[PDB]
Amino acid sequence: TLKLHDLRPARGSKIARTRVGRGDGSKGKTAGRGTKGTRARKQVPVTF
RNA sequence: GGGAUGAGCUGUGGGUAGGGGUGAAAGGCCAAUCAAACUCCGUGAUAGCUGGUUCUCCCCGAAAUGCAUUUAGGUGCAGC
Ligand SMILES: [Mg+2]
Ligand SMILES: [Mg+2]
Ligand SMILES: [Mg+2]
Ligand SMILES: [Mg+2]
Ligand SMILES: [Mg+2]
Ligand SMILES: [Mg+2]
Ligand SMILES: [Mg+2]
Ligand SMILES: [Mg+2]
Ligand SMILES: [Mg+2]
Ligand SMILES: [Mg+2]
Ligand SMILES: [Mg+2]
Ligand SMILES: [Mg+2]
Ligand SMILES: [Mg+2]
Ligand SMILES: [Mg+2]
Ligand SMILES: [Mg+2]
Ligand SMILES: [Mg+2]
Repeated sequence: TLKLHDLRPARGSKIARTRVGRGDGSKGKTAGRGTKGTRARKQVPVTF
């Protein structure tokens, strides 16, 4: 019989979350921003 | 070293409060703080600025140019 320990999601459905800013083997110190300007600490509006 | 019977010094009690007081006037002083005191709240103010951002390996891999800009250490779009 199928039990609660025989259930598993479809392959490709659940993928892993990207945890940013956790060392140099992943997205490192600046977490993908890189800059020193506006884009390093804030959002730029779309209308601007 | 100056004044040391005077526009003197001092004690006790009181009054004036923050764009307000008080000033023989230095922006002085208002509790070791003053070109607008302190405390709590709005509040986790905002900062094109400086700093910080934490385990791993595999594959690829730039740019520092153009144009516009209250723009020139910022950003949009193109290029990569
Ligand atoms: Mg979630
Ligand atoms: Mg580091
Ligand atoms: Mg940095
Ligand atoms: Mg940038
Ligand atoms: Mg003498
Ligand atoms: Mg004497
Ligand atoms: Mg004398
Ligand atoms: Mg005043
Ligand atoms: Mg003066
Ligand atoms: Mg004082
Ligand atoms: Mg003011
Ligand atoms: Mg508010
Ligand atoms: Mg801030
Ligand atoms: Mg290579
Ligand atoms: Mg520039
Ligand atoms: Mg761009």
